[PDB]
Amino acid sequence: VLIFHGKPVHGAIFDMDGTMFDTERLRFQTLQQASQELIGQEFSHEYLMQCLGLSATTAEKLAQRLYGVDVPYKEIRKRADEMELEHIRKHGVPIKKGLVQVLERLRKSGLRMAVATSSRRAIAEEYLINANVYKFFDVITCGDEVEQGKPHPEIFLKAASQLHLDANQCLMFEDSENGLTSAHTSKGLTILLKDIKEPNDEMLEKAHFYYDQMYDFLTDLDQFIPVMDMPEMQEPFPQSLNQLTVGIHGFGAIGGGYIAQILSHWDGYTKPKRIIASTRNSLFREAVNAFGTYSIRYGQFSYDERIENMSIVDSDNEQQMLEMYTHSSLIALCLPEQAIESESKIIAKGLYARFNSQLETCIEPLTFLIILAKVGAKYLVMKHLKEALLELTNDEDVTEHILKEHYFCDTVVNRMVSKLSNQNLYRQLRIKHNFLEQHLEDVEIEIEDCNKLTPDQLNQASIYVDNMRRNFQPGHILQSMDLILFHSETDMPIYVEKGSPLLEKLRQVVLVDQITDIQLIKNRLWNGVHAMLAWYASLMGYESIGVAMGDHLVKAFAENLIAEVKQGLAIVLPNYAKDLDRMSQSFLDSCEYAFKDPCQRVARDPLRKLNHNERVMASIAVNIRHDLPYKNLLKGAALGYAYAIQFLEIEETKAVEHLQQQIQNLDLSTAQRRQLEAELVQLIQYL
Amino acid sequence: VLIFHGKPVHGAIFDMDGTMFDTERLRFQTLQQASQELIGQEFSHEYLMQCLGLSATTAEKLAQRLYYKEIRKRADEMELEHIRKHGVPIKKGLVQVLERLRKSGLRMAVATSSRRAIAEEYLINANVYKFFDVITCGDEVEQGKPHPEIFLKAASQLHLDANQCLMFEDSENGLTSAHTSKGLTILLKDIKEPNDEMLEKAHFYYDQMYDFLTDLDQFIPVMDMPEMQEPFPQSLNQLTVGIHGFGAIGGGYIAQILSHWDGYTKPKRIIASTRNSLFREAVNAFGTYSIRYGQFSYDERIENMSIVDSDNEQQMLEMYTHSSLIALCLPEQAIESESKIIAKGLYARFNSQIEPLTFLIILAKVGAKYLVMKHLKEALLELTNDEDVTEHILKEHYFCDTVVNRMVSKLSNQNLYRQLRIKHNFLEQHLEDVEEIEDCNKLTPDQLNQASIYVDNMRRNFQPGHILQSMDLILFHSETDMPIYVEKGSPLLEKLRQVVLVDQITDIQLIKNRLWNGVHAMLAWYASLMGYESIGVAMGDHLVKAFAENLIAEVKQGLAIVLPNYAKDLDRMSQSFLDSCEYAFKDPCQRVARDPLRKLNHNERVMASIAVNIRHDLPYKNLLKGAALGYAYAIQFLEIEETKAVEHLQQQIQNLDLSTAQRRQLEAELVQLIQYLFS
Ligand SMILES: O=P(O)(O)OC[C@@H](O)[C@@H](O)[C@H](O)[C@H](O)CO
Ligand SMILES: [Cl-]
Ligand SMILES: [Mg+2]
Ligand SMILES: [Mg+2]
Ligand SMILES: [Mg+2]
Repeated sequence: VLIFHGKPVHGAIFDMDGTMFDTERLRFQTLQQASQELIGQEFSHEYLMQCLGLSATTAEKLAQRLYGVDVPYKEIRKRADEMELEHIRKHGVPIKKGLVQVLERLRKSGLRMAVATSSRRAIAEEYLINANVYKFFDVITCGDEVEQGKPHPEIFLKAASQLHLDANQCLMFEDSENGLTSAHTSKGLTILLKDIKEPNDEMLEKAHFYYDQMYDFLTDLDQFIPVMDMPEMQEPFPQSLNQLTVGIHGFGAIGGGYIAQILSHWDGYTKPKRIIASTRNSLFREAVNAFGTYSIRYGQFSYDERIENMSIVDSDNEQQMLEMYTHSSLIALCLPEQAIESESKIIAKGLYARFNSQLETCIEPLTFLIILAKVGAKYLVMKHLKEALLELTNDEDVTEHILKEHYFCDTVVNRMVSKLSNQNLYRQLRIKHNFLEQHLEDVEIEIEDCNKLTPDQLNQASIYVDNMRRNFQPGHILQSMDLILFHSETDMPIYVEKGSPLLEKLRQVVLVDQITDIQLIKNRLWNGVHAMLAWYASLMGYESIGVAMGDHLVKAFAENLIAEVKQGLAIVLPNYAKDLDRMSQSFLDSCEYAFKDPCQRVARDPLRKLNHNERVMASIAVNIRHDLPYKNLLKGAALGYAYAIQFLEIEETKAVEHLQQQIQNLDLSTAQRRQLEAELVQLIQYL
Repeated sequence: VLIFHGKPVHGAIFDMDGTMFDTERLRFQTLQQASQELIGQEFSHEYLMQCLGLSATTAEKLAQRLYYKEIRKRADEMELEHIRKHGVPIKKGLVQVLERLRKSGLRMAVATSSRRAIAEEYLINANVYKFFDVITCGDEVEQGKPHPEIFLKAASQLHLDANQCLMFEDSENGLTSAHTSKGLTILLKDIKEPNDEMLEKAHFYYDQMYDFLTDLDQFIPVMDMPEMQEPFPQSLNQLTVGIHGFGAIGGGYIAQILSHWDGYTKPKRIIASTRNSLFREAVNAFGTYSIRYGQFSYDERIENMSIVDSDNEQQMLEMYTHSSLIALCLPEQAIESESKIIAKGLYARFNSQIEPLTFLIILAKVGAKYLVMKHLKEALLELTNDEDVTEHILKEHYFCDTVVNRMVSKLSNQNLYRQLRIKHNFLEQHLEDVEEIEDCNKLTPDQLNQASIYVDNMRRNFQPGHILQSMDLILFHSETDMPIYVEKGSPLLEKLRQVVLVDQITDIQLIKNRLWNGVHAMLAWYASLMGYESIGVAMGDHLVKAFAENLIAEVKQGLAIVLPNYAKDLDRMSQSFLDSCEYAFKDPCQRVARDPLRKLNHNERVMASIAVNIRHDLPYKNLLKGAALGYAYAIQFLEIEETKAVEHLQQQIQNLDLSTAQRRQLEAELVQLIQYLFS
């Protein structure tokens, strides 16, 4: 059962106009536009504000007092009604921000939901069908189906009885005075929502709960509905779209092959209506926007995950990049380390455009995910962004404000991804284009029978279906046709710094108070073994680490090495015991068929990786202190100094000079220090 | 690890030409046509038969021994051009095999004598490249087939021993290559009839790929009942299925069952018949349609759908010739007329040369199959004019009784028009919004120019249909009830996830008729006459629910004596019915109340219960009120005339297994209670 402020809720009855849809502000605009056409002068904003709550006859008499007795009010009101339906039917019903997010939460809480509207059955059903929120409601109760409408409680009492519920078991959402009176009298849990006019003190007294907007109620409802569990592989994305946009600054391997999945999952209730991703690869941009979608291939399960509602933009296009930082609620920075200084200029322009912007997508702060595989990545991005903001604004107060306004989150990613080559894409586009030609071969409308339709709307149906058929038939092939751009592994969880309220409900995210702990695991358990295995694979004489796993000695070494590190980390970080076991297998699985992962890239800068407080020597010092086996780690350290001397042409004198300095820095006994070196130097000589 | 005839299998290496695809037969023709228009003398069959599963470099060596780069160039160009026009000729059962081996956790690869450029082209086109971890080609291998280097390299790259891997091949050369590698060799006949030497080398042999699939499937697990919002399989098999009657059950239930299939693969195409032209044209215009599950506000998109006209003869013959399973989802009134269309289809299947058809009879009636088999025999004998050919057809195919519990409604024509009108205005506005691949990024200007023309026309074709990502076509409001109960017989049904096979279908069909359909029809009449248009809303009323609980009590008490062995299950079956009714808000009363006279027949869901309770002296007060409301509904709502209602009432009571005393009493008590409701 849903508990809302200590009250068991089994139902939810919504008002339509003002509560769910922003149709009152559209009526304002149409009435002004209609007046400008007929009488020549616009009806004042102040007049229309005064008309809210009054009847059509009262509003007419007020218009007569101000604009003369012979004012064509009924003509203006009729034209305004035509302009309203016309705008709604083509551009869609204006939905209050947060509604669909609320409805999904209430529906997934098992609530039986209804609509109690003053409107007529016909227009009411079209509006709900238009907005694609009709699916959420079990019954609709209308003003033409009750003897006494608002402020009489009959409409809310009827809606409740049709759902097999007492009123006091139902949440009742309303904006108007007469509506709230109707909801309150019936004995329901009244939720008053401000539309245009600030509510009077009498209304605020009646209402059980009050909110300035829908999103404020959504924030409060989030306290009573759960954050969903980590998504499983091949689990569907949410059907319902929210009104938020998100950004992926760098549509690269990790950006398109991982972050796209996390943002596509979102909170499990809804997902963003659009995902904007920046790339300089013109072929990638034009291809994704042509299909309207792309897909990620998970080799292990031969599963093609389709990422919908994508819109690719040029990284060099200013207006497109500023639109990302202006419209998006969350942005994921998926750039290389070499691109930070150059891209920081475009970030500064984006945030400064957001600072100057007078839009309601910009008034709320931005959540910034730093997706870089380097320690102190945040420090690097924040430093460069500071330099760029001063260079653009030339104002220290505005610069600091922007840096402190937005949330900058440090992240740790484990999933490995491979971006498809431009040649492989062209090959795919040629074959997929050939299927479209084959599909456009067989494409080259009769609505008979009485059915229950008039001959006017039977002719009109033929026009609709034929027009739809001509436009959709070419895109029928997309039912079973995916544009593959990424080959990724099965690793789901992303570790993010706790801070941003927008991350609290993201189900594929793991929030940590400090990123230090999981970075140390990522360093020692993942990168450390990856480096020590890459050194072994290279000396054994293999190009990729994938081919190397075919050798029994290499795979055995990899399995024994992850065992010694995680045994030690289990004592140091026992609170991450589950994370160690999960990451252990995730690494071994990804390593198996890593043919596209070269050993050179992983084996770079061996001496730096063999430092006392780094991804090798630190793991040994822990295992020695806690009396655990370190034979495979000590072998790994030996392969490091061996690789450096053989492949990088480093001196044997430099290797020992470095080694000794690192051992003296370790927190070990003078006896333990000597024994480690004596054993290690002997292993290197053999190789 | 998979156990295939008591052998631990870790991997599965495949041959491409003649084993996966039927390309060996095609290149046979292209090499001959190429030789005609270059050297003049066409290649001998003895040369080409030795070139089967042989590397192009090794094939050039054999050409020198008898007498190629220029020949094979134009032959390969002809081959891939045939693939661009007619598609890749995929061997039947391949996709079904590949998925089962993948989901078993086997490390799969390819070992083909063909080039990498040619191999990838076909593997991508066929869309089977995703199933393989590594591929081995004739390019990288030094000593090609029949040397085991190619099959050893494939096994080594998978990180396994050859003896742990299965090996599929068509040719004699590739079998020797696979055998010398020391792997579990499998042989599939393509062109060359296997020699005695080959049958000794091979561990297992099969005539075609589908024969191996059948032998593999007895080791592959059978997946369990699907959950509500569980996805359908991605990969498509080469099988077709039919739905005779695109109605509430056909389109709103059966389509989901056939879309789930075995969980490994899904039918390539689903054919559905209807005389509703709007539905037919709408589904074909969109390409897909969605089932709406109101309880969880979930829209389930059904894809690979083709809606056909029931009266159109060639399209209905198309269904009964290509379909592996057909579901008959028609009302009782349309059985006699449509039986002639079924006869034509089954006789058209007999004349042609495929497999034994699985025929599902979906009808809410006691002895439903008897009625179908009766009308089918009469129809077939009328056309065939032979008892020997008909009795063969009637015993060839599997005719299966079913029990469907799921409550589903078909969207009205007015509501479907309303949907199209609203969603057409969005399309119009989108066409106003819609209103050059630069930078040589590791490509030639010529490729970049050719890519521009592909992307331009692709966008031009797809851009109008970008709205379909969010925009679905809703045609059915359905409850969440998953499992369909079917009679045992057909081997196909044993592997279908959403199907539950039962023995005594007749017993549960009787309870289903009396306890579900009977109470459902009678509370729908009561609710309709009280002014309710929704079953869900009607069950909110305390008198409507009390009536349903009073009926349930009277029916069960009768069934408890007729079927004492099911007496322990009635309380759970009755409660399961009320759970479905209570929150059926989108299921109209009209739909449940339709054809009152049919449902008030002597051997049907109302009168049968009344007759049972009179014999055993049980209360039938509410059942009698239920019957009265049925005739009251027929006269008041459907307008049949009272004269016909009383003649039906009198006729049906005469057909009941009762004494003349009980007939007169029942007739007098019922006609009195009918007049009472009209006063
Ligand atoms: O299909 P009918 O007209 O024979 O009966 C109406 C309902 O009882 C029937 O459609 C049920 O909904 C169905 O049998 C599922 O319980
Ligand atoms: Cl929203
Ligand atoms: Mg209102
Ligand atoms: Mg929120
Ligand atoms: Mg072959």
